[PDB]
Amino acid sequence: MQIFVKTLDGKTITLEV
Repeated sequence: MQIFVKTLDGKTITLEV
């Protein structure tokens, strides 16, 4: 399973299990 998350500060990283 693949699920993406983004922040208003300036960061990009994938959430995987």
